[PDB]
Amino acid sequence: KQYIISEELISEGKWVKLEKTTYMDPTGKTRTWESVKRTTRKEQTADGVAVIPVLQRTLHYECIVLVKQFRPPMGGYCIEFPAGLIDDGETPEAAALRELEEETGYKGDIAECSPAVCMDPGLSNCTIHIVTVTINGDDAENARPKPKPGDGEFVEVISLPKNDLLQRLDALVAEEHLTVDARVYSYALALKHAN
Amino acid sequence: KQYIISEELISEGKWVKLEKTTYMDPTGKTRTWESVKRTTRKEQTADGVAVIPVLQRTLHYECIVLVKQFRPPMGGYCIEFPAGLIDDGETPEAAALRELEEETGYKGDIAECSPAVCMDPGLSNCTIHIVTVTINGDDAENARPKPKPGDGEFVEVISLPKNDLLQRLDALVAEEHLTVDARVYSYALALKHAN
Ligand SMILES: Nc1nc2c([nH]c(=O)n2[C@H]2C[C@H](O)[C@@H](COP(=O)(O)O)O2)c(=O)[nH]1
Repeated sequence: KQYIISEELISEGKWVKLEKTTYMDPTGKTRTWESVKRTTRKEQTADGVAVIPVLQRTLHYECIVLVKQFRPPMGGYCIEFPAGLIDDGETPEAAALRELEEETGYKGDIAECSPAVCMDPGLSNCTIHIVTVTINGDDAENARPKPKPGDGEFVEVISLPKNDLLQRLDALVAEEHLTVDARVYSYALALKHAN
Repeated sequence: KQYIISEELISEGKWVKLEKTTYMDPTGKTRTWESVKRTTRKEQTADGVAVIPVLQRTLHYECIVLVKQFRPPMGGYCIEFPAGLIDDGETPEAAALRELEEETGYKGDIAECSPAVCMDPGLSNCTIHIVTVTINGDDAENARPKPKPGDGEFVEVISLPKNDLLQRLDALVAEEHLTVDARVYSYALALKHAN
């Protein structure tokens, strides 16, 4: 019963545009709402992808591969799943494998892929696909993974034991100031609640 | 290794502002970045909270209480953890318990509270505390959960089985074509992987 009535541009930068959205609520009243959108958005399946890289070594605890990097908006360093934008004609799965190899050097196999999910529904219209990728750590291919970071992309790789993710995450945040990503934390939480 | 140089504003609204962030890469080079920030942010505290409500009845498997509501930026309906901003001087736990009762009618108890985690570090400085809250669904006090939403808040309540959260989520995303929050889904994936 609720729908977008109109969208008024407020401002716009190269990458992001700020705008005011008017919409109709159930009762029948008209309301506004300040939203954020990525200008670089085409008619695709989603904006980007987040990769959950599960490093699997025989006779070893599974590991989750995470990346650490400076985030200007945060004014500091954050711990996140490897992530990046999807290219034209590119499949979410294909983008996941590509992005994972760029940031960490690992070459994995698709495990599963989510439908498009919203990053922060109360702010932007940004969506991503969450792709679960397994990485054969015994495979010679993944022996000594070599990351090919983008020119201007400074990323550190961090593999944590899946069996103890949350606790290992706290150990870093306590070792130094550092912001864990909400999605990463949500994942680590569910690992404890499940069992 | 990397540090902020300046945060020069670009534009602003009543709730959200757009900024130009100047920083230094590890090589000493001055780079720039377009960052979004909520103007409604109180110091000494994160932007808001996300609540993970575990509904507990003796006759049923544990459920996770989610909320569906129209999100203007997404131009559609979203399924998220009950969430909201943290009032001044208020504690994340108190904000989480309040926000839960308002949107769902449930009276819960704190299980745990995460540190400040980022919502979308590549885009914004938005952070939240993920507060896990248990709900005794057998207590007569939670017999007929009667919500009390504020100004223009139209929220529908959806409790889904913990041991099959992801299956239910995917179903909803297809049928009603609405969107599931990235943090809700990440949590759902870990539950599935962990079982
Ligand atoms: N909002 C914003 N996004 C940017 C800027 N520069 C820039 O490369 N981006 C986008 C495209 C990059 O691939 C992406 C970096 O995020 P990831 O590393 O998660 O892909 O952000 C900028 O100045 N502002």
